[PDB]
Amino acid sequence: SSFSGKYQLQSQENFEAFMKAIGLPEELIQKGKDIKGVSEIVQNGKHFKFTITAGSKVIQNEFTVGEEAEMETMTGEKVKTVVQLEGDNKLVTTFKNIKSVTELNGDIITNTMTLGDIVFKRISKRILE
Amino acid sequence: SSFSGKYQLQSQENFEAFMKAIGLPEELIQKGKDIKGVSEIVQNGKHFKFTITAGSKVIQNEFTVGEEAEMETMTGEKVKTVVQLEGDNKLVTTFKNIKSVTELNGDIITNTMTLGDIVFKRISKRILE
Ligand SMILES: CCCCCCCCCCCCCCCC(=O)O
Ligand SMILES: CCCCCCCCCCCCCCCC(=O)O
Repeated sequence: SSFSGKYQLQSQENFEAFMKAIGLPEELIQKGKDIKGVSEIVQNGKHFKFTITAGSKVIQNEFTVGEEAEMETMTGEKVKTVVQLEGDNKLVTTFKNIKSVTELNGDIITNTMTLGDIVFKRISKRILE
Repeated sequence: SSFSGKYQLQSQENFEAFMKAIGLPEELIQKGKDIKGVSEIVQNGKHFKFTITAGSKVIQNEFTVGEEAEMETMTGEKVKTVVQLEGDNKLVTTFKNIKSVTELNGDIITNTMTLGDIVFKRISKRILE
């Protein structure tokens, strides 16, 4: 019912391949590929504040689902997109050629980002605090 | 008397002044000044693994107290220095013209970085898992 929490990355697939596909330099990719950090979500109804840690970067995005917002991506580009909430537990959007699904089941968020033939999947676990 | 844990940044003083002094790009200073993320320490005796979130960056460093190590700073520069343990609860190091003190007080960690007339102070709180 609520996405709010601090989430410890547990495992991911295709980090290097995804970051390569979107144009990040290999030297940066190798520096961040094995970090497993903590991302935070604060949900208040349709409103979300994301503090995402991915690789060597921290990105802070804010959006209300259903409203167009400017979201910073891993390339530094700020993309205009709308994130929708399907049910109470799935956040979906598309930007550039990437389909993103953020799904909360119990305490586990599965984030699946699909770019052509690359499925970049992150599994994180809510720190029960 | 263990530093180990995950710590959420609670407050900080003089981020912008310190980051300017070390020459961080202004765009990174403005993006990162309000981010309050989670850093992690793993301590094994004198050996420490740090996953530090500072501004928009994640930095992973690894060293042993009393032995010279190579550490990545906030600018990405590599520096060679020795980290000492002071008074059994403070990690202290001096690299270039910076003195860093990382002090443990129960669930609170205070990182104080002094550069000339600038004292960059971070106060973080242990996440109870
Ligand atoms: C426009 C969206 C921002 C894209 C930033 C890409 C970095 C990976 C995105 C995954 C974060 C989704 C939240 C779940 C927690 C996590 O996996 O860290
Ligand atoms: C080797 C020098 C450290 C790298 C430079 C990072 C600048 C900020 C350092 C924060 C100290 C991290 C340790 C305690 C946790 C925290 O305060 O987040």
